Amino acid sequence: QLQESGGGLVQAGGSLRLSCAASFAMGWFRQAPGKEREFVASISRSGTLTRYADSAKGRFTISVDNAKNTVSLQMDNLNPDDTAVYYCAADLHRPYGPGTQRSDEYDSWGQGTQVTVS
Repeated sequence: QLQESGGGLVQAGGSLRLSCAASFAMGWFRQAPGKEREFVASISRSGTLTRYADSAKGRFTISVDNAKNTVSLQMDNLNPDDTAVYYCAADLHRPYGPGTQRSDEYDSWGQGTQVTVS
């Protein structure tokens, strides 16, 4: 069970932070109206291996708090194209490696949170 939090409304150029708490790789996906759901970022159990979608590279940071069993996605330098519902997801098939970019690999999902960049 994934308990997601964060998101909200922010002005372009700004930042927002998402979090998710439940051995698995954790991923983040987003879906904007009328668009296919998109990979954003993933992190391995240890936190040592991360992966970023092309649009996320250089402005988002995924992290794990190994003491609190949480994962966070910090999003900087946001723009209106980033508006979407963002979901955390868990891949129990990967107890060691980072999460893949494929939604079909993740069997557990957070409820989603709206992110809107004005």
